[PDB]
Amino acid sequence: MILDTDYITEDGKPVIRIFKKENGEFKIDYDRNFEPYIYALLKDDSAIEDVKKITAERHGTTVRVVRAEKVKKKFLGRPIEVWKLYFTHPQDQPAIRDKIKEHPAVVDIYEYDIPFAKRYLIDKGLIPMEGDEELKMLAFAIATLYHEGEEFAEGPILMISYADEEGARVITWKNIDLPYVDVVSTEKEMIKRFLKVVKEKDPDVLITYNGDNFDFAYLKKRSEKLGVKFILGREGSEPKIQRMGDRFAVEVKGRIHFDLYPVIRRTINLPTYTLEAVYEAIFGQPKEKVYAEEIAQAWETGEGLERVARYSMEDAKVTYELGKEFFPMEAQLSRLVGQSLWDVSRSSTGNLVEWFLLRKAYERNELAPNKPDERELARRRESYAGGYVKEPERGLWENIVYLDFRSLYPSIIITHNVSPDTLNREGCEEYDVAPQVGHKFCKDFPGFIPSLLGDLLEERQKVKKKMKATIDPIEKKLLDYRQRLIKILANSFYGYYGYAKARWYCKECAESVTAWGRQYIETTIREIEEKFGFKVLYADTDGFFATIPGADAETVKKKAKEFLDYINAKLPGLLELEYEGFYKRGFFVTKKKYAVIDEEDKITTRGLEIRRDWSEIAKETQARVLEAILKHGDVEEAVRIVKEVTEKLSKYEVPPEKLVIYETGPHVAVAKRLAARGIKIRPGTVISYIVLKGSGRRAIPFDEFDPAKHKYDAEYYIENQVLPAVERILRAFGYRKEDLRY
Repeated sequence: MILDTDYITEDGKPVIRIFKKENGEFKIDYDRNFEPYIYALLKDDSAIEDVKKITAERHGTTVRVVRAEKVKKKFLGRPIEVWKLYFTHPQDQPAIRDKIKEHPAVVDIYEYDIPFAKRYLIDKGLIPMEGDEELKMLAFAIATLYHEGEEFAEGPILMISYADEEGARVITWKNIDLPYVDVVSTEKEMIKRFLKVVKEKDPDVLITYNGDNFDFAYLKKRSEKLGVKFILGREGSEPKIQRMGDRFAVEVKGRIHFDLYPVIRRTINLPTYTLEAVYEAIFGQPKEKVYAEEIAQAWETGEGLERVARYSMEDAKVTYELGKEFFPMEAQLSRLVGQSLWDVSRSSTGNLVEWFLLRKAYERNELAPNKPDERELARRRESYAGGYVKEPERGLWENIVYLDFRSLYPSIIITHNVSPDTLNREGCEEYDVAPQVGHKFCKDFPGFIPSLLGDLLEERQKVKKKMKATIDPIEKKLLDYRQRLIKILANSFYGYYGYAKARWYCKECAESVTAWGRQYIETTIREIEEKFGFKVLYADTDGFFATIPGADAETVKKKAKEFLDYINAKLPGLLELEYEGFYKRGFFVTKKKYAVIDEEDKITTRGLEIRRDWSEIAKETQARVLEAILKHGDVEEAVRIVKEVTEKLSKYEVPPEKLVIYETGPHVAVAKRLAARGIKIRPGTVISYIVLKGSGRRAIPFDEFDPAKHKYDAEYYIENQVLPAVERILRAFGYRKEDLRY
């Protein structure tokens, strides 16, 4: 299988390198005959002789057009004849493209900024990560000596840990009596020892957590300080550092540097992205953090080195475990988009769609439009208006069904052939007109994007069938990832239409999809109201909550199934309405804010106060109010609960344990008290404090709370904690803040 591609320059000529892993053997293939090229649209074919003589300079050397050939391509559905201009080296293109564009007879130039190694994969039809080759992986982490006020990598590397199927080990230059610790004489010997393990193990994948912006940079500066050739690459190279906007990225030639940090940053949403928080969210198991001060103290005193070595071992162990969990998904994403795992794991949704489109465009002889210039880019940042949101019916409702469209936006794009190449195509015999906006889309031929989107949905179904039929659990997980990634790619096309940097950007397409979506949801609502007697309580973009106010639970379910059969027969093409849940009770506060409860008595919420500055009394009272309303149907009881809680708080009857806040006023006051005890100020959600009557404008750690010495601030927990947490819920029922505080 293909791992990656790149190029080196030898005597001014580019040489493509294909890094492969075939039958348990690493291989490098070379291609010295791939010519870089760009396209040029001319007003007259006679002008080609003027374009051939256009020259520029790279580094003293004169860059010129090697040869040209006239080709026939499609450009936004219309046939076009352009000149394919060949060059000696890919770096000739940035040097001459402006001089060719500025030529009067040149209407425009195309495909002039496509990286050579990526252009090779597309043009040769090569797909990375394809096949059943098993890759060898190795995770690693480092521990450093930190001092506040010193330059980057001023202190030495204390330990280097690594982990794989054989387990986790720690290399260090101090005596540690642990079975998994290997002891060397110096920091230099430790780094050299790590090089030998990577060389002997010869892993295809090097797994790190934030290795792009820390680990590799630290190792690089230390190896320069110690005079070590840090040869991690399979061809004898040192790790290559690249610039990715405001941050960095590291390649290790011949292998795949898989940095888990950007991957997990996109996949899951967490308050903090420390290695400890991430591991605990994915595996549900705890991981203790050992801070830089504790590491430095242990190394200088020589006391407690077992604890630091165990932490270093766990870092490598959990990084290998997380790498085993996220790599197969990224390998499937690489197969899907057609680019290396290295690029795919570090790219955004917009870039992933573009690279998929660029490959498909080449396959279909479709000339790709250019990226927007700075002027055009500013023109594409205009406001938006898409998605219907109904203002909800106020009050408590019973026996509610939730109905929604299956893939509304992709269905619209396919059904109505929405594409920049079908938009207002003159002489069209058949067309669909977008409501309100009035954009017409030709139906005479399949549009580029709807055609690909249709093939994606067909491929997804073929993948789902294979998944359900395969007994092999590893293959089932792989098919599951591919299937899920196809769904995500299909649901990225709408957003891509309105994506300012997109080559195939089309605001008319984007507005048309939302206008059609507004029409389908609004027509379905009036249909269920007029012909089935349902009341639509709330609706947002592709679904709605409905009920028959005086009907029982089985009656509402039956009528909903009958409505689905009715409207699905009327819906065109791929559009389909679905039954996605029944709820015993529910209330809809405002747009995007509501709460509902299923038959299993499970409360589902959206748009509630549930920030980091919150106590167990505020969380408990909100749950109690929600339960009284949704489970008992008693809104007056929910009010009495708040009145009871505020009265108990004012009379000091609430236990202090329910007043602890876990995390500017209280926070800075508690920070001073914690720093006074030797505890360093570190970013973490571990601060547990309680607010006292401080008579200032007051916070102490909960461990030090004593009822005989301290009295909590009842007014603070009423006005800043309990009331704000329940206020939005009870304001929907007509109650003000003052109607609850006794």
